[PDB]
Amino acid sequence: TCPFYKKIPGTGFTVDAFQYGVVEGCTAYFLTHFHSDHYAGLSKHFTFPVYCSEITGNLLKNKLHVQEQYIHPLPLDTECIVNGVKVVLLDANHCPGAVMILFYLPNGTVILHTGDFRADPSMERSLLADQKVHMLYLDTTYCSPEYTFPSQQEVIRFAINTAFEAVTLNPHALVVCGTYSIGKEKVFLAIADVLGSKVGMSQEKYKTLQCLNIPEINSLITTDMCSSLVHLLPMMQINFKGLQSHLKKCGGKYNQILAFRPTGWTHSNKFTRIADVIPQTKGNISIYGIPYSEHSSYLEMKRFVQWLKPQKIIPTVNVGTWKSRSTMEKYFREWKLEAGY
Ligand code: NI
Repeated sequence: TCPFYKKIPGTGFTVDAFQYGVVEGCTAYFLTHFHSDHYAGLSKHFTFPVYCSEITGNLLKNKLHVQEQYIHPLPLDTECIVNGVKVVLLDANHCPGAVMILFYLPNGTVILHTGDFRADPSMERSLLADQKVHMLYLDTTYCSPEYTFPSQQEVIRFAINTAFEAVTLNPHALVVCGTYSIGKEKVFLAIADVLGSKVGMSQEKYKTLQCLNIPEINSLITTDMCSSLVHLLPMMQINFKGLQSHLKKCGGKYNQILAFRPTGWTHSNKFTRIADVIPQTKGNISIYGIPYSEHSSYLEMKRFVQWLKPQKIIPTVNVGTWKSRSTMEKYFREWKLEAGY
């Protein structure tokens, strides 16, 4: 059974609700982004209207085989009428094709559903500037002040400089980057660009990347691993065993691996500055965990909500424990008393 925080009152709509069978009264299912916790349940047999971005629709058709007749892609930043209700899709600053959804209810209520997002001051000049929001359905993934991490631009600066130094010292070093979903593509694209290389990967991963509308993609990626000195592998293989195994397959071309594991937040963020980060090393293999987040930090979240001044907040993450729910409600009341709304 579909939980309440995935239903949109006064409409036939649900958000990210595909794992519950047929939802009673649902005339249109919205999908905010192509991540498995959110699409859980969709397949080629799905027969109801799905509303999403163009990029998410490309992935539904090619990776999950959903039939074309049930995919309804909408442009961003554009007022659209769906089943007699005005909606707008906005860029969520999460993974490629991820959106927030503005719903203008027939009774005059305005609701914002963030999906998953990384809040940014640029959002304060989207179509959100214009008007009041009565209800915010909020991505609360890192809603506590201990969750700190650097900007994505600082993290990429660190990765490019680390890779370029290593390979200039040793031209026979291979660079490997881990992946398990869409998102974080800048990590491996920025490294391959500084090294003058295409990125090499499996046929399955190449197919996924070909759905993303990235400009000049055919100039940046390949399935010919022998032509590339930046390889992608599943995240599960980014360990000394899996990396040793990979290096054997490379035909004596390389004598060293430098690997990157993009993570979200980890507890070493509570102590160690990005500049000071060091790898784990075994012999000729080194592995860097880098904190490249596609979710809001606590401070980014707080800024966005204090700017928006919503009348009511419904969290969509960390909702399963009483202790989590109580902590989140305390910070929402602080924010409101501090800013005066
Ligand atoms: Ni996500």
